[PDB]
Amino acid sequence: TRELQSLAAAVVPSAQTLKITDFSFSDFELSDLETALCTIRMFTDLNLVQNFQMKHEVLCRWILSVKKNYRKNVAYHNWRHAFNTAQCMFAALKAGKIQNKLTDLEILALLIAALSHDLDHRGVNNSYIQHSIMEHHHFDQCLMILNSPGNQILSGLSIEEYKTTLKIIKQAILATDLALYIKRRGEFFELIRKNQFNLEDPHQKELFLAMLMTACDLSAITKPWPIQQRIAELVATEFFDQGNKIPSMQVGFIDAICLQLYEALTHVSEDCFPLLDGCRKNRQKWQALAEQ
Ligand SMILES: O=C(O)c1ccc2c(=O)[nH]c(Cc3cccc(Cl)c3)nc2c1
Ligand SMILES: [Mg+2]
Ligand SMILES: [Zn+2]
Repeated sequence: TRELQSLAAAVVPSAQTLKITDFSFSDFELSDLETALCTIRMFTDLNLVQNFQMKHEVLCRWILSVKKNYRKNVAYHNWRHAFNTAQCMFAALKAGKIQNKLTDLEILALLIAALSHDLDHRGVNNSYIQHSIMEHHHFDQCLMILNSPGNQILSGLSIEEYKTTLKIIKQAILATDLALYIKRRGEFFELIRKNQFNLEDPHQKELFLAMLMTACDLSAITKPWPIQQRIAELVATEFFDQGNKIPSMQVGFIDAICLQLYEALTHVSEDCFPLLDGCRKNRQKWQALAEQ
């Protein structure tokens, strides 16, 4: 309650002051409270606070409830990963101009899902406690926080808007299962290759939202080299130490997963090229170290 008091009373700096529009944004030098203020700015500059009548102390409490339900003792899948995932979603909407292709309810759901897509994660090698089981658990935690007293940032929505938002949130979180991405990316690419891609189709739009969440989920692979080098160390720490081969594994992950995804994202909106460009540069540096 003492952390909510300093957060709710603080001033929220501009988006340019917080550097949350750059695709190269990094959270390393930031406090936990500074990331919470950046998250408020993302809700603010997307007009989500205005268009849905969010009261300030409820958004502060919800943002705080979300970051506490991430586990500090997990190297990568923690609050900083969720905060960075939502930041790239903000950058892809603003700097990538994707914001105009979507509705307010879709933007509202994408930001909430990005912050919540990995809630209560305990590490990739600590999944024994238990068709995307983890993603279903992540949404259960997201819905529980959304319904917690004092944290209902969606109270200003009609019952019609509330369920449309809830179903987009659930599909966006489930899309972060790479298994689902692998089974659906083939369709996504095959319509890009024919210029048949049409976002007015509801099946098309849901597929694009699914690929967009994967793009920001793995957006650490697109960061500048000193940043990606450190994040890859965090990933390797969680997959090894339960809390060195890395260059080879980053190149394979870039070849099999990320390259085509960011290639397809730039075809949809050319201004998200810095994501594809940054991922190519990281593949170049990881490959050079793979050759010793
Ligand atoms: O879970 C995520 O959201 C995520 C985000 C980024 C990456 C990434 O950059 N690489 C790899 C490959 C991988 C697997 C195991 C160990 C090592 Cl070192 C590398 N997996 C990632 C997974
Ligand atoms: Mg996940
Ligand atoms: Zn994730």
